[PDB]
Amino acid sequence: MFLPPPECPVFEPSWEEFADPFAFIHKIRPIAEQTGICKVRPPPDWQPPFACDVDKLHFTPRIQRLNELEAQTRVKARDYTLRTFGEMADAFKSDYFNMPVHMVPTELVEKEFWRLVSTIEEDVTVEYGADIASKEFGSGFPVRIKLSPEEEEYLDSGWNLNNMPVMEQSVLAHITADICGMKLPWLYVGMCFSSFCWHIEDHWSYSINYLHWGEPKTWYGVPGYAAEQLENVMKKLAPELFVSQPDLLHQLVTIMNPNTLMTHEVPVYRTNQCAGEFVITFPRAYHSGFNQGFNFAEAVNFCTVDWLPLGRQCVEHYRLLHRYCVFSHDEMICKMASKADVLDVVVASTVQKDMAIMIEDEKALRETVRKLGVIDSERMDFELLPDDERQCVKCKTTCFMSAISCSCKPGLLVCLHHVKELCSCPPYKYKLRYRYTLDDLYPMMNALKLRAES
Ligand SMILES: CC(C)c1c(-c2ccccc2)nn2c(C#N)cnc2c1O
Ligand SMILES: [Mn+2]
Ligand SMILES: [Mn+2]
Ligand SMILES: [Zn+2]
Ligand SMILES: [Zn+2]
Repeated sequence: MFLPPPECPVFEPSWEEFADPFAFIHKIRPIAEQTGICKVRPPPDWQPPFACDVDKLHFTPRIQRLNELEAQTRVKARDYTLRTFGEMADAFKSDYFNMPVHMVPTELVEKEFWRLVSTIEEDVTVEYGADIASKEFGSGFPVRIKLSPEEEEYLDSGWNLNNMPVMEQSVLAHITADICGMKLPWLYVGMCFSSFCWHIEDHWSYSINYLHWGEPKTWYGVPGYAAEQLENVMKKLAPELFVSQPDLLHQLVTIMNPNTLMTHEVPVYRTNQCAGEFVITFPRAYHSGFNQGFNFAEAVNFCTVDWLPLGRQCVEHYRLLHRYCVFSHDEMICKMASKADVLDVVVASTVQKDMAIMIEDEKALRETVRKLGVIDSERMDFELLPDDERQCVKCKTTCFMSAISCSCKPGLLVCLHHVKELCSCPPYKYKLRYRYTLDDLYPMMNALKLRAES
């Protein structure tokens, strides 16, 4: 038996409300942050054109076992076209139920998914596609052949997910480090029972997902305030998932029945996303789900000004866990401060507040390491090092504001929380390597204040 969670909020914005996605997301946040996920139905005549040759789009499929609480890797040998994948997917579903595909009720697919993942005797395996856009398989939205007027109409829409990162209200917008995972949309080609395991987004970002066409995508979501409650339940039932991971390519995730979370007082919400609808996930909101049949979705991460303090909290949380970072949060803040004259004024005001916290934290850490006997110092342009050359030996954080080095261990660095973890030499042999003096930093913050105060 399966008891479906309550439905998540559904929004139907007018065209006036829809025109600015960031204003709309800010508006619905008091409701939707209490449920973790929400669904958005665009105005009826917002219909971006979907056109592709199913024989020229192709991709390498991933394969997936469907066992509850079994470890799966979040990021991982033949090849499908969009046509031959669809032929396999449709035959799979109609053979599984002995019915035509658009006659299998969504409630029955959901009930059967939770039965099959729970029984050991069933050995069902399925396949799917997942990758960023490429010449072999591009975005489902229009991008800059000669375009039709209809395609040109949607090139610069705020809800064209290619544009979402680069708009003037995103802060991930101007990370200069190429981070393919956080500005570039992912494309998901689904079949019946293919499933995304429970997760949150890197650096606790938002995400937004559009179903271009096909059968529905079923979601489960948990509000950000219950994240640690969910993690405690999973640690108790699946401890193998919580061992320390060697790389960011070795993150373990799993399938888990939402009734198990609800039994343990974790709030969970559900929805069926149909073609032409968006789903939005909020910072630190856990989510999972599965595809009802052959379909095609596109999704991207993004960060608003609301998110900025949560981003700083996330990197602190990563430090406690010795988890790798995708980018340096402080590097992003300082990059924006160096471009204060071109920032949105509301963005400038919010970045200024986070910068003030950063500067006071850095002042206190530098005083502590001076009292430990580190005397020598030198400026160091951390942004020029490859990421894997500026991680703290102990906690793996990506350094940018400062670090400690010692000529006895050439090339190694610790962050200023881990001065005692670098080597056995006494601290007077160490050097403080810093990006900025405090005297460089206060004028940078003042530029943001001037930009914000007009
Ligand atoms: C099942 C898969 C095709 C898939 C995956 C996904 C992809 C690669 C690795 C891990 C998960 N993720 N996903 C989301 C999210 N979040 C929304 N929808 C889907 C989806 O359909
Ligand atoms: Mn199974
Ligand atoms: Mn996700
Ligand atoms: Zn450290
Ligand atoms: Zn040493």
